Amino acid sequence: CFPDGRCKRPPGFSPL
Repeated sequence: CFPDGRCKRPPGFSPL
């Protein structure tokens, strides 16, 4: 996940 805004990553264990 980014510091400002939202986040978008596939299903796993630890997103960004």
